[PDB]
Amino acid sequence: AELTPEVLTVPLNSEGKTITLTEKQYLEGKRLFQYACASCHVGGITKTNPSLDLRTETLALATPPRDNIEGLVDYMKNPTTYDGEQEIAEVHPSLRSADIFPKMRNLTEKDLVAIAGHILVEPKILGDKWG
Ligand code: HEC
Repeated sequence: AELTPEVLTVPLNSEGKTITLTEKQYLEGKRLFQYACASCHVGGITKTNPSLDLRTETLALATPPRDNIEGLVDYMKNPTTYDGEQEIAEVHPSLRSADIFPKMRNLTEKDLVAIAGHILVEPKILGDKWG
């Protein structure tokens, strides 16, 4: 609904720690996600591979868990297959493949956190519309 505490608060790691994103992080997240991710994940979907969307439940069942800030930031640095067995930076934009995916060259740690925050917050605002 509105940017209330539960909407802005998401898991920071898989151990249970949480983080309450700021309104500024919320706005930065929308800007950055549109810039570097929307081309393939607009609205939470995943073009070319619909089943591996950005819905929170889908991320929670990924390996390692991607339903928390650290897990998503880690994915943006070193993306892996859903079972976490193989790294896929050559196909998936990441800091490790920033040479062939230029838009990733300009992302700071703070930017990565904001983008991760966007992914975890949106479904709480859009419900099923996300994904
Ligand atoms: C298209 C060229 C892409 C861009 C730009 C970004 N992502 Fe992506 N992402 C893409 C594909 C084809 C896939 C599936 C890869 C596979 O495992 O075969 C993904 C997957 C993700 C996931 C995992 C989803 C899940 O486990 O359910 C995440 C967390 C993800 N992508 C995040 C993400 C972010 C934050 C991006 C912007 C910085 C981004 N992706 C861009 C294709 C593309």
